[PDB]
Amino acid sequence: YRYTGKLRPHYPLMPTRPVPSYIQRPDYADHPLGMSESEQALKGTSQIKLLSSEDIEGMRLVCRLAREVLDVAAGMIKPGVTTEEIDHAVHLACIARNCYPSPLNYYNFPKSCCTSVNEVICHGIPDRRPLQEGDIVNVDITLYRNGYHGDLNETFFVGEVDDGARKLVQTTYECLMQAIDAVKPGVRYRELGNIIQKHAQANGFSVVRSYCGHGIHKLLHTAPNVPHYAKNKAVGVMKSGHVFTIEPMICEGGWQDETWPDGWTAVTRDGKRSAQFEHTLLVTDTGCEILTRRLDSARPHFMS
Ligand SMILES: CO[C@@H]1C(=O)CC[C@@](C)(O)[C@@]1(O)[C@@]1(C)O[C@@H]1CC=C(C)C
Ligand SMILES: [Co+2]
Ligand SMILES: [Co+2]
Ligand SMILES: [Co+2]
Ligand code: NA
Repeated sequence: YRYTGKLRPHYPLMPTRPVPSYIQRPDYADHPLGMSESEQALKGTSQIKLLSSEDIEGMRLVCRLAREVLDVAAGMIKPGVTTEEIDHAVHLACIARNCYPSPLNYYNFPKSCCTSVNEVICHGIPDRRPLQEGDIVNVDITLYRNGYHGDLNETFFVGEVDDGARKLVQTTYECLMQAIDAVKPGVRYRELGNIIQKHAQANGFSVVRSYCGHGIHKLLHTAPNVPHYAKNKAVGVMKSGHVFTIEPMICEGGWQDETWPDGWTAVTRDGKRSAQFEHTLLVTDTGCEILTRRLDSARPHFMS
C-alpha cells in the first residue's frame, strides 16, 4: 500500500472493549461479520420512514445522549492524547448512559467511534497515535438506545493550527449550517448538495463524492441518501417526520478518496486535509429540529 500522506496506522490496537450484557445491543453486535439482519431486510428500499411520536421521542433521546458523548470526546482533544484513549473514554461514556456504541462490530468495525485526522475523510480507526500540535481531528459518535441510533460529528483543532486548517474547518461548518437552513417540507434531498458545493467551491475547496448523509433511526443508515455535491441524482422529497443526517466532507485539494487496507479509513487520494461536521435532523412543519445540537452553547467546539 502506498499511503497518500504523512498519517500511518499505529498498531496493535488494544483488545476489543466489552459492553456489559445489560446494555441493549443492535442485531449486528453479535453477528460474526457484523452484518445487520434488519438492515439487509430493508436493503435496496427507497421508501423513507415517517416517524411515529414514539420514534421521535426515541430519536430525541439517543441524539441528545450522542451529543453528550461527543462533548466528552471534545474535552480531551489536546496534543499527546491518542485516538485510542479518546475511544476508551467514549466507550465508557456510552455505557454510562446505557447506550451501545453503534460502530462497535458494525461490519466488524473494531472500535466504538471514528477518529479522522488530517487527510482522513471519515471512518478513521482509533489507534496508538498521539495527536500532534497542528492536527485537525474529527470525532464521529453514533449511539444506540432502545432500538434507535443517533449520529453526529465535529472537527476539532489540536493546539494551534495553520490558517488553511482554520479556513477549511470554518468553511465546512458553514456548508453544514447553510444546508440545514434549507431543510423543510417540500425540498428535494438533491438540492442540499448544490448549496454545499457552491459554498465549498467559492472558498477553494472540493466535496467528497463517495460518502453521503443518510436516513437514520432503527437502522444505522437507510433512505434517504443525501449527497453533498452539486447536480446529484438523489431521490426523494423532504416531509415532516423524516430523519436523516447532513455530514459534508470538504477537502483542501481534490475530492477523490481511497480506502486503507484496514477496509475503513477513507483518505484523500492527494494526501491533503479533509474536514467534516454532522447533525441528525428531524423535518418538521416549519423546517427541522437539530436533534444532535449542542444545548449548552450556540457554537461548535472549534470556535472556543
Ligand atoms: C451512508 O453510509 C455513511 C456515509 O456515507 C457517511 C459516513 C458513514 C460512516 O456514516 C457511512 O459511510 C456509514 C453509515 O456506512 C458507514 C458505517 C458506519 C460506521 C459508524 C462504521
Ligand atoms: Co457519523
Ligand atoms: Co452519519
Ligand atoms: Co450497512
Ligand atoms: Na480529516
